[PDB]
Amino acid sequence: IGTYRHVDRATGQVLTCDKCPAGTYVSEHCTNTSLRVCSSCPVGTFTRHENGIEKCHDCSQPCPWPMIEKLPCAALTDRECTCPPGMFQSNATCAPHTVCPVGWGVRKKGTETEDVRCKQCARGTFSDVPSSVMKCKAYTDCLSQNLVVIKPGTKETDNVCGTL
Amino acid sequence: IGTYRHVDRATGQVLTCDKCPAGTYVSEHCTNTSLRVCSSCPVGTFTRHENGIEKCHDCSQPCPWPMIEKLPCAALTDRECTCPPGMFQSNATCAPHTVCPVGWGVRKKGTETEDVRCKQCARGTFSDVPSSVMKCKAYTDCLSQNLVVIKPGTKETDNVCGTL
Repeated sequence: IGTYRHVDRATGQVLTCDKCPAGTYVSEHCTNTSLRVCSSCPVGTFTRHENGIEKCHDCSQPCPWPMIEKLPCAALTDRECTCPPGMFQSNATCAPHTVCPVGWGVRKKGTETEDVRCKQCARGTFSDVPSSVMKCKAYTDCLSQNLVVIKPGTKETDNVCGTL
Repeated sequence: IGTYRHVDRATGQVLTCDKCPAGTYVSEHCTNTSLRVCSSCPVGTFTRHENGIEKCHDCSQPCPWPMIEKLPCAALTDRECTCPPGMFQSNATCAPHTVCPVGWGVRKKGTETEDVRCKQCARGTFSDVPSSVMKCKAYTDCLSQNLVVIKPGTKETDNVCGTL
């Protein structure tokens, strides 16, 4: 563990103290005859690193709804806000992901910062449900089924399998 | 930040959650539609690493006097006990460092785990004070003083400088 220089008030000696680990701060510095003392950051404050500071940093304002915490205000961390799942940030705040219509699917999964990206189902695939998440699904393999295609599929439906 | 697998109670789905940073634990696991939630370890408990556990570890018993804390019980750390300064651990507990008598000095500085190690002042050095800390000091250089040695030194005293 690291260390820091401190000027001792009574003696004006420059001491070398041990740092305090993250999530704590130095509640009394070392002197010529005792070690420094660490205390945990009180609720509402944080330190990210091993430090020698005398007060913990203050946690940012609470997350504006509809936003939510992906990290909390804790000893070692500032709170960190994100759009909840199924939403994504645009400008001001959060908007819900695109819902890919029947006949399309997700090409690029949506994130907390990018919307979802849809593409029309390519031939041989189809998608039968609106969803901001599902990929186009391959048709059922009628061949490797010991069967044949009774009805062809479409971008919206599987092909239907059987015989005669 | 890392992640862990969790089996969702209602659905028996195996989810992938984000881990919680050190000093927090997971107060509610992620589900198919919400992110996991971290809480800071309550006073008296700790987590050393980014984890996915549901309760923080318990902090060890307080330090037996004469011993003192070199790290505290905090979110990210277990308390860690040491002999106070000027003492060192032997067997049971703590004993004070050897005090090097006049005419000796410290060869090896004492630690919280090793005693101090003394050697008789070598010729040209001396030490005039009992101390569990000070090294043998070189005599004053009478030559580079524009002066001469009126009295020789000893292992206990400097030489005394002047003229005639």
